[PDB]
Amino acid sequence: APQTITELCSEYRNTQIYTINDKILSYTESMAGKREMVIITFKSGETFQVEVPGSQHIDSQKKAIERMKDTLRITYLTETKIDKLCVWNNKTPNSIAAISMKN
Amino acid sequence: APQTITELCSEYRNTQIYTINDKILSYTESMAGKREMVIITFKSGETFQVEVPGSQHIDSQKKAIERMKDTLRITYLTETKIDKLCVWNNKTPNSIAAISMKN
Amino acid sequence: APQTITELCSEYRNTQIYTINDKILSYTESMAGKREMVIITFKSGETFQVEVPGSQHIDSQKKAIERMKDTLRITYLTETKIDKLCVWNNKTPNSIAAISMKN
Amino acid sequence: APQTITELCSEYRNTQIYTINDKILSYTESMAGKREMVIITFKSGETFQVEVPGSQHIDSQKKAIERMKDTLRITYLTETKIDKLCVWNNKTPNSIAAISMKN
Amino acid sequence: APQTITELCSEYRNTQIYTINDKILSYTESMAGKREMVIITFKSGETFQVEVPGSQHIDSQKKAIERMKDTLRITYLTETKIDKLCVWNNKTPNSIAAISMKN
Ligand SMILES: O=c1[nH]n(CCc2ccccc2)c(=O)c2cc(O[C@H]3O[C@H](CO)[C@H](O)[C@H](O)[C@H]3O)ccc12
Ligand SMILES: O=c1[nH]n(CCc2ccccc2)c(=O)c2cc(O[C@H]3O[C@H](CO)[C@H](O)[C@H](O)[C@H]3O)ccc12
Ligand SMILES: OC[C@H]1O[C@H](O)[C@H](O)[C@@H](O)[C@H]1O
Ligand SMILES: OC[C@H]1O[C@H](O)[C@H](O)[C@@H](O)[C@H]1O
Ligand SMILES: OC[C@H]1O[C@H](O)[C@H](O)[C@@H](O)[C@H]1O
Repeated sequence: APQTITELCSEYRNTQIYTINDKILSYTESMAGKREMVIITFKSGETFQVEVPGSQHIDSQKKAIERMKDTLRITYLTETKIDKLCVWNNKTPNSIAAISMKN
Repeated sequence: APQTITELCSEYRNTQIYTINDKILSYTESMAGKREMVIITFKSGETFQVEVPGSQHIDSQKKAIERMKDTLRITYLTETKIDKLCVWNNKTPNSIAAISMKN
Repeated sequence: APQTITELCSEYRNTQIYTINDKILSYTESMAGKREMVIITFKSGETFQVEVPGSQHIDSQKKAIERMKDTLRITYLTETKIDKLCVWNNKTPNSIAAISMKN
Repeated sequence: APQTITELCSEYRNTQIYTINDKILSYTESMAGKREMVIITFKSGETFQVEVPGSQHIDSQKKAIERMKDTLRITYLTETKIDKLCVWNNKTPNSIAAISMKN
Repeated sequence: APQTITELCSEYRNTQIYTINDKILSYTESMAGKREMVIITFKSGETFQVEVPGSQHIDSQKKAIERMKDTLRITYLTETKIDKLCVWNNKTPNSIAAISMKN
């Protein structure tokens, strides 16, 4: 298995690592039909989403998607610094594949 | 996908954005039959609800409804400021569709 | 939908509102067979329970019962002030139907 | 329904109350096959477990077992004082049936 | 049942105890397909993973796997010192079987 978020990120196509090194500026969450998602933004202006579960996801990712959203909420509420984000860049806003927190 | 609560709120009928810029004043939770819901109010007295799951909700919203309630509870407890709320105004109290929080 | 806990409480038989205005004094949780419940007490001596799931509950209440217990534990741990409790008084201890929190 | 931990503990055979009046000293959690459990210790020298779910448990105890482990973890992390523990004395280490915390 | 993490760990093949006595330096979580996992690292340079649920795991471990990840995230956020880790050394990074934390 990969040992860092970057090794993991590189195993997928259409992804890139954004080094954030900052807490989340804003947290947005929706329970509206077909837009069950979360959006985060940083002081930098960067904006990312955890996509609505869809046909592209396998069963195993379903539980992971709910965990990622749980993680973003608590990270935001605790003003925890995010290290890096591995995101899919073929989506607007870019989609979160993985996250690392340090410091 | 939409990248802000405003973009998201613009995709639905019967909705509007309320700029709260304040923490939740009170949190109310019910497990009473047919009233399994949450109600929050702000200092202004303005009140909102997360609706009891019903026919107007599609399957993907089931987990989202539960998450929204988890979110309101923890934001109340942490005295976290709510920035805006996208709500359906065809319900009383107005019904929460999305929420944003900012630091 | 009702706008306050008192409004909600009035829709049911065998209920009453207790104005608490205090943090929880003790929290008790049991996983013993047929006694899977939670009991809380206040400096006032007032004791309340979240009942063991049973035939008196409809499907929609199963998740609500679990959430209420989650709320009481975190409310206790954070020393969060409870405003009111809507309880069924046809049980001993009085059974929790809804709770409101405000400082 | 019982109103106190002592009251509840008394309804069962092979159980007894331990007055802890202390925070948990150490917390252990295992996901090893057939040993999916939690072990806690106190400066007193006492060790206790939340048993691996098994044939001795009824269905209604399933969610309760998972809740108890959630409780012990957060109790440990917040250095919350435990009042009493109701345990089955017919297991080694003693098995937790109910817990109480007081302010 | 075992009373300490070392006893427990010894009940399995391909395991060993890593003594940490330090908080988690970084927390990494992935929702990427087939890589739904968590990786943690320490200032020592040691790196560990909670494996993607797989054919080696029995059902009782599935729920336990999700708990371990919940535990690692909150331990990280609270900067709680970890005492020991029982890990499977036939995986890279080594795989977490159990954790222990002490006051
Ligand atoms: O057959 C195996 N038995 N045990 C004993 C308990 C158990 C587990 C599963 C089924 C029945 C009984 C094992 O502990 C065990 C471990 C083992 O290791 C693989 O799985 C673990 C995760 O449990 C981890 O992924 C290791 O790296 C794997 O080798 C294989 C077979 C086992
Ligand atoms: O066929 C694909 N394979 N992988 C490798 C792991 C995997 C995933 C699903 C099935 C079998 C193996 C992919 O990672 C992958 C990704 C992919 O991208 C879409 O889905 C992701 C979310 O997983 C994200 O939404 C992207 O924006 C999408 O393009 C497509 C096919 C893949
Ligand atoms: O999905 C929730 C949403 O459902 C319908 O669209 C209703 O008009 C709204 O008030 C709200 O209940
Ligand atoms: O839904 C729970 C509720 O069910 C009935 O209404 C009972 O009379 C109450 O005591 C309470 O248990
Ligand atoms: O329900 C749990 C309980 O089951 C039986 O009663 C056993 O004797 C106890 O040791 C305990 O395991």
